[PDB]
Amino acid sequence: PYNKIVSHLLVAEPEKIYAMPDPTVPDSDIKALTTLCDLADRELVVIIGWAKHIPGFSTLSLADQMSLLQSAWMEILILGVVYRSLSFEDELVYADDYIMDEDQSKLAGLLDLNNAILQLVKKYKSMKLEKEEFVTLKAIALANSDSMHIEDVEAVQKLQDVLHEALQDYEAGQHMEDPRRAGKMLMTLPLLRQTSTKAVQHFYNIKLEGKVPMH
Amino acid sequence: YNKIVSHLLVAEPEKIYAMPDPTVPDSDIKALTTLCDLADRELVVIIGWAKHIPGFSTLSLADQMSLLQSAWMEILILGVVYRSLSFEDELVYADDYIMDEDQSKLAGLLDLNNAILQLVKKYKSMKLEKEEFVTLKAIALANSDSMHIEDVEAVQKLQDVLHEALQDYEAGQHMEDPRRAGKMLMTLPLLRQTSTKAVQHFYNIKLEGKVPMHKLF
Ligand SMILES: CC/C(=C(/CC)c1ccc(O)cc1)c1ccc(O)cc1
Ligand SMILES: CC/C(=C(/CC)c1ccc(O)cc1)c1ccc(O)cc1
Repeated sequence: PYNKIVSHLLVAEPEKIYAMPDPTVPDSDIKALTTLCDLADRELVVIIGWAKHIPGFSTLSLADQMSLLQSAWMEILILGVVYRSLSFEDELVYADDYIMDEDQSKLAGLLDLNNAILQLVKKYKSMKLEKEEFVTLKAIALANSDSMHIEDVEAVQKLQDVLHEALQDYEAGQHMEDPRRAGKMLMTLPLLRQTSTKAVQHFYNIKLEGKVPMH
Repeated sequence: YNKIVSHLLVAEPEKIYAMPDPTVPDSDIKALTTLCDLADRELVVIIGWAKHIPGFSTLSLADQMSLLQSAWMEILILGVVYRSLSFEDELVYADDYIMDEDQSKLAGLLDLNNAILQLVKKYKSMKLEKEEFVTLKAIALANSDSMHIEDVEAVQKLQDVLHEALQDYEAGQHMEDPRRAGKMLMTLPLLRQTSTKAVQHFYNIKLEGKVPMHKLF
């Protein structure tokens, strides 16, 4: 018997989402990037519904809800990719039907970024990150996104406390062998934030270059 | 009482002053020039401070420089933040160089300084103590995530030694909040984010050659 928040978060996990790359269209960076952006777009739609399932989130004002999502969507997407890539080696599982190896990365111009994301994967691998910890870290990442536009700081901190508490309690009961596992999990957040920032900046140097824009 | 924390306390370098020059009329170039020179001198002191962190100088000199290379700005920023806790909407880069909103606009540092203040705000609300400050500073260095680390295991060991010290300190001094250590650790992402913005601003200024950069250049 362990944490109810954690079990609930496991139950609230979105069903698999597919990239669905178009076979008819020949491989090319514009293709890969176009595919990754459509996938992300569809995942973002899902993240909004998913967020309603987070204990303590729906009680925030709509403005604060949007501010948190706006600041943490990339961290949430990246964590997902990372968790799906744990049983793999030097490959990123953006989706079951879209797994990127080194060559597919070079061919898309995502070598640097994908290598940075692989660094997150590596750290979580060594720790043997569990699905329970993964879902709790996603919610924590959302609550701890540090938006400068928050209207109700106290309420946001309460969301953080509730999820932080769930993690600490889960670790206390399932990993008594390492009394600092909760802390180690929290210490992975800086790299997540850092990697998300590099991804966002990348998504701009291309949306910008007229890569696959209109935006 | 905690040994690691006590040691970090006495290992604190003493104050470094900015020493702004009056023969020079205030401008943006003056502010940037001043801040860069201040950072340069703080960096010399930081390198020596790191050698006193338990298990640090014992790492390969490569790993040693790797952690510093990835964490120097976070360490600089945490200092400014800590020194600014007692103030309001002001940044104490040094006792003789306190920047308010007006000065930030003049140096073209309004957005960066506002971001740094966001960090001050969080720590002010938590009532960050000196003991927690020095410990987080050491943790920021050890948890800097350099992509060049040779001995990962040893670096993780260093993180664990500092983390245990923080966890132990919070258990004794703050049994009132059984989650204080975790909350301290949760401020690290904002520290990384703000430092990244600082570094980006810094290298853009260099790229633009906006500041008369010596140093052998
Ligand atoms: C790194 C690819 C990516 C994105 C986000 C749309 C991207 C696309 C193009 C770029 O130039 C940079 C990042 C992404 C897609 C789905 C996820 O679950 C997580 C990340
Ligand atoms: C944010 C100003 C700054 C720097 C350090 C070089 C700076 C200067 C000019 C820039 O364009 C960007 C950053 C700094 C100085 C002392 C500290 O303890 C911490 C940070």
